[PDB]
Amino acid sequence: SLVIISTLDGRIAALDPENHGKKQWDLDVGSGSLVSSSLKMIIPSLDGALFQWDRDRESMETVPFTVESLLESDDVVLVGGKSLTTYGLSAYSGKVRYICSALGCRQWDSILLLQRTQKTVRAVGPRSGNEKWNFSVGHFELRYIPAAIMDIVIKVSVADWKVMAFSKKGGHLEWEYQFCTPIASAWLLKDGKVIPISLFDDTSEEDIVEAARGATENSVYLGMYRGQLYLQSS
Amino acid sequence: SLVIISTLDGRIAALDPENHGKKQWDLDVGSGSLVSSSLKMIIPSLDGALFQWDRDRESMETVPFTVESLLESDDVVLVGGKSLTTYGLSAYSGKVRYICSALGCRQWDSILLLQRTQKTVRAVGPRSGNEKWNFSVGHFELRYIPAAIMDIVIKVSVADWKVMAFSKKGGHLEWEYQFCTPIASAWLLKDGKVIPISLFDDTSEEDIVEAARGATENSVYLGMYRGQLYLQSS
Amino acid sequence: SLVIISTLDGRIAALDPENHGKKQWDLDVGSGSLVSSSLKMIIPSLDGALFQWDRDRESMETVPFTVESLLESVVLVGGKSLTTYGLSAYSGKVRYICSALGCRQLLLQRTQKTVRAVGPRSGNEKWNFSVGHFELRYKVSVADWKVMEWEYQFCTPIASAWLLKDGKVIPISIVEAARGATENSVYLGMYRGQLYLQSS
Amino acid sequence: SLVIISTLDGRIAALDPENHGKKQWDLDVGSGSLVSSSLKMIIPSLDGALFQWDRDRESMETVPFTVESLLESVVLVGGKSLTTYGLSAYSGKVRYICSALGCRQLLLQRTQKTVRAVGPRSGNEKWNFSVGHFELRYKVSVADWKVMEWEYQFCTPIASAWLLKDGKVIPISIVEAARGATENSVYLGMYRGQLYLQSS
Ligand SMILES: [W+6]
Ligand SMILES: [W+6]
Ligand SMILES: [W+6]
Ligand SMILES: [W+6]
Repeated sequence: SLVIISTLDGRIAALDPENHGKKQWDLDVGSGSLVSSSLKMIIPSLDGALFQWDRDRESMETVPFTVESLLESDDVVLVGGKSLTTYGLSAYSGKVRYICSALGCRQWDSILLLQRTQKTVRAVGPRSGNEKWNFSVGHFELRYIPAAIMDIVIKVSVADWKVMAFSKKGGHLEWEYQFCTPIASAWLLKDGKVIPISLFDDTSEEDIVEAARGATENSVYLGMYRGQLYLQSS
Repeated sequence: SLVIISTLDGRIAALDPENHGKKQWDLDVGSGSLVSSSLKMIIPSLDGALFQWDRDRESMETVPFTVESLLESDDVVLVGGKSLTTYGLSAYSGKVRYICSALGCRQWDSILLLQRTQKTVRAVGPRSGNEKWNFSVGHFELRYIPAAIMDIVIKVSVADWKVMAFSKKGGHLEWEYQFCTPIASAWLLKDGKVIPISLFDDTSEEDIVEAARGATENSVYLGMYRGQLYLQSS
Repeated sequence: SLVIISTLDGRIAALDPENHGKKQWDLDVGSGSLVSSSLKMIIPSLDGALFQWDRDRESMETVPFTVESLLESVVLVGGKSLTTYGLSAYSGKVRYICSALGCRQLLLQRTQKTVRAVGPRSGNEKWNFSVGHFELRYKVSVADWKVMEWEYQFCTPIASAWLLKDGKVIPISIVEAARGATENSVYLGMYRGQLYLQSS
Repeated sequence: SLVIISTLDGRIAALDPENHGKKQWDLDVGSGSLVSSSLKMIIPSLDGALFQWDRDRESMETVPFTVESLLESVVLVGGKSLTTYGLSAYSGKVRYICSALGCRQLLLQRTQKTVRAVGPRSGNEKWNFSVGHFELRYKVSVADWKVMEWEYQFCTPIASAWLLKDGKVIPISIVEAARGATENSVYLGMYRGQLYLQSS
């Protein structure tokens, strides 16, 4: 019945789409932020990809490595790993029912499944652990087991950190929520089914080339979060 | 000593960078064009990737398939394949010394290696070969076996189908060549070493975000060649 | 009900399991045999994977390359083919044969992989590998070359074997029992002229 | 010169090949054994690949999944670890141990893969798989559990075996000869408690 938003700080918000977008539960689990880096320059994507931004040539080129691909592996040594943990949430209210991971489950006793994937790669230089650098990305995947809702459409502005509800009868604003950190994901949970909300939407010969070029720029976001440059794309 | 340009018609030009960019050899081998398609809509990239352009949402999303990945494989059947043939050219003059492929070499008797890769996938619907659709991409890779030249820099304009030489002493135009078809690749062959020429170049806080966003749009080209929409990227 | 048999020379024979073993049809498609080679002896497979042998060492060990992953870059050429030959179930009669260039007007899907090293300056071949296997959707003794009331013999060694029935398609072939199963689970024969592995 | 031996319980012993076989050091790193499991019997490997067995069928056949490719999506959890434990060559003495969270202040690189199925509603584990192998850069009888003048016995079964010498690191272990090599080229033992495959 509600809306789930995954921000870059690694947190999960949940809004009741009627009337207010009034927050119904926040879930902060310490897990870090959704993207990290120590150390032209390399820009991590939310997926796990890295991109090389040459500042001298004004170019962005794909490095042929991933955080995972680096783990497959001169002078340095690669460490790190990929993890999958699932949080059994009680939608709604709250809450954590369990935290399931590789070494064990952590249960509380008393319908929303929330999986965090985390990929870390740390480059260390022998004969020591002085860490020459690292990259670490993460994201949430969501499942419920018991478009947009009728009367109201839900959109998401990446560059504005805003979720918004518009009436299909007027297009006008019904409610709005501003977040204090960049948005990485957004799901609309409705009548049992989980529905992913796109971050990239605009709606109301050599013509269609511009239309398709207009489309290709519309489908990439480059943001900054607490000093970390990252890259969202489709 | 010269410059090699691979166009979308599947041809290979070669220019003497001094003084003129005067063409020295054209190589037309029937092999088709560098990208083809029969049949929202799907846009092939030069690599082999496909992209889905939703015209209603003004969005470009990655399909999780490649021309090769489709071959790995309901109602339809996939056929096609990937081929690697090498043309032993005589740089310079001309020419073909041999054409080496899977089933055999085709020799002439009397220093430039030119490999064409070709990826085709055809979707056919049983019980017949009426071909529900197809995609076919190709590209050239170049090797010589016996930046830019001194005094002169070589650049390439994708959207203008132009190769250009500029003096390092003034930045001014030394010579220029206009092609009649979109450019897919460009190599600068100099003193034994083969040097790939980038298709994307411009040269002369929240600041660097725009600088890096300016960079990320600079590194993608969406063109059209004889009706076929394609996509160049880094 | 029909019995389709993929031989290791590239041709496809069909038998009637109606207490005959008689051949109703047999198809040769000029793509070559399922295994080819050239001039530390190494052995390929149906896949095609690659394996390295020496008679002094006790072992057979994987080479970190495949025919395919060699195409992804001495000069290497070749490629991969996916061709489906449409048959009418009984007595063959190819209806459509669609390859990469286009379709010519029970379907046998023929995969072929080929890599050859050639002299950069000359073009002269240094060595090669060609691997293929059949797939076609609508008890055999691999020791010798027979399918078994009734039996049937080849020329050439067997590669794959399916049994059609009613429309459905069926292919067929303490820790001691476990290890014993692993033993008789890989096959290494000869063709011609060359060692080949049939995996599992 | 040193002899480093990776046992199948996760610990690493070193022997002096100076006509002793004596243990100079031995390292246990709490990451678990190299193979774990849970409750059509299937068998994993060091990689870790997965294989399916039934005592009625003559065979051992690949399942189209790995511990890793199951992580890439009953509910599945777990992950993959890459940890390198820096040792001083003789007598161990771990200098640095860098995992994904950070480095704590001859290097053993420990890979671990883990997948477990859990009940969606409950969280209760349904089954799991854990696979690990050691790698560390700066004649053994796998039949029994010994390395051979002098010999040495384990508890537990052997997984990998290297021989250090002068600085360099060396690990060691008609068509009849070919097929014979393929035979004694895979190992299927028991631990504990579970069948495991050591590939090649
Ligand atoms: W480095
Ligand atoms: W379709
Ligand atoms: W060689
Ligand atoms: W099950």
